[PDB]
Amino acid sequence: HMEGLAGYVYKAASEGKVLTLAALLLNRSESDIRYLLGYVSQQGGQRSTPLIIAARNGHAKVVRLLLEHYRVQTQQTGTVRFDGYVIDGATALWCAAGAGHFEVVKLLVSHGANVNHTTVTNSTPLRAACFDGRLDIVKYLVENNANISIANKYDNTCLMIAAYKGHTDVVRYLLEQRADPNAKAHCGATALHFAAEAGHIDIVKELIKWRAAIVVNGHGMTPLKVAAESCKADVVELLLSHADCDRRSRIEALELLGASFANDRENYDIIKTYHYLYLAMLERFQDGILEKEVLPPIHAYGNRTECRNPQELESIRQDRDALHMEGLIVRERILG
Ligand SMILES: CC(C)(C)N1C(=O)c2ccc(C(=O)O)cc2C1=O
Repeated sequence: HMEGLAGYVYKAASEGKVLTLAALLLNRSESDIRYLLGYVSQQGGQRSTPLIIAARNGHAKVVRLLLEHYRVQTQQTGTVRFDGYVIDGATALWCAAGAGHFEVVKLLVSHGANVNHTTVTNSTPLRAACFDGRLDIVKYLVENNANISIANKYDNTCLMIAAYKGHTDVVRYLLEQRADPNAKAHCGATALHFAAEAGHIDIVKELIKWRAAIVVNGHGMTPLKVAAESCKADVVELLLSHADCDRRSRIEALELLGASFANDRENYDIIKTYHYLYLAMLERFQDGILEKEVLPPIHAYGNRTECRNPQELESIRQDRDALHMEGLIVRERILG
């Protein structure tokens, strides 16, 4: 019964106990040793191999011994648990990149591991490191020909996932490494959209610095409207100090931004509501004008109607409750 004996090998590899592992695979023939080291074991909800689990747990010593003396392939595929989620198609490399085991990653590429291996979802180990934000790994993977153009199943680039996760220092690195800033996911989204909605004011600036294009995401919105809808005012001012539409895109962002100050405790502030929405109306009433196409009074948000004139809006810096309903009403004109 060699079944459970390969488990003791799996435990010792995961446990990092190199001597316990070293001693298990000694007076064993090559028939045996190849089986025990390539055995796929189920740890509750995790199927891996002694190499994979040891690299997944940052056990450098154990990862060294398997590659040098015992010459175990790095092609080996497994399914590991991370973040609570389950990933399939992971090499010992990929687990080590996502976990941020710097020395272990170097160990595997040093001993010939595919740096552009694709998980089932087509996530390069480089993508993993760009989620975790280990610049050391990212600089190292790129320096070993890991291709930054490889994207996940949904055309989500390492640049995007980084601009999402706030990893400013790596977004600068990928851009310096000539990562295409105008990538588009199936969502029709760009690294800008991800950063705009997320409020990563620094990353937005870098994308700006790298002549990133203003795309309207595949489902209706520019990164200006996305940041306004996500109520990230910092990003909206920075983005508005560049181009847009004449007054359409610009008054939309302001109206929308003030309107998002009516929804959820993201900064649920009506003082910043009146501020941005009154600004927006001013930019409409200069000469003559930018007409307001106001939706009909409906049973839901009270039978109110959007303010058309600045005079109608000037009458509500007081009366808090009416301002709240205005946010809902306008958010319905610009979105629906
Ligand atoms: C969704 C994508 C594909 C970007 N993806 C990983 O491949 C991945 C690997 C490791 C972690 C972690 O946080 O440890 C998170 C992710 C993660 O979001």
